[PDB]
Amino acid sequence: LPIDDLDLTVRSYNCLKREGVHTVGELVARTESDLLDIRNFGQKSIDEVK
DNA sequence: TGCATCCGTGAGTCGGGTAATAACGGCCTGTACGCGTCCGTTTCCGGCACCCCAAATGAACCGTCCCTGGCTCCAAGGTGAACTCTGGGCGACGAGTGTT
Repeated sequence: LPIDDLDLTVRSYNCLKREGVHTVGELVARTESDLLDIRNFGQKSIDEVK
C-alpha cells in the first residue's frame, strides 16, 4: 500500500516523495529508528507513523 | 542237391560348366519379307445461316456517409490562504590551546 493511501498530512508525504519511499512495505520493513534518522523529521509524523 | 555264382539294398551332416568329323552340287518350295498403287479417312482454310451475347454506356437515386451549426452544464485550468516543516540567520556559552 502506498503512504498516500494512509490519507496523512503535508510534511510526511513531502519528505517521503522527495527520497523515493513509495509504499508502506518498505516503511514496515524500516524500524522507527531507521525512519526518524531523517533531518527535520516532524514529531507529528513520528506519532502518526507509530 | 547242394553249390558255387551272381545278384540285389546299405554306407549320416550342411567348390560350379570340362569335346568331334571327308561330305558336296543341284533342285524345290515355302513362308516370310519387300516393291508399287489405290481408296477410305480425317482434318483443316474459311465461308456463312444467322445464335444472337454480352461487358460497357446513359440515366436515376435514395439512403447514407460524409461536410456545417448551434448548444450546452461541467470538470479542468486560474485565483485565495495557511502551515508545518525547511532552511537560513542570530546569538551565547564553554575548555583545549598560541605563547614566554
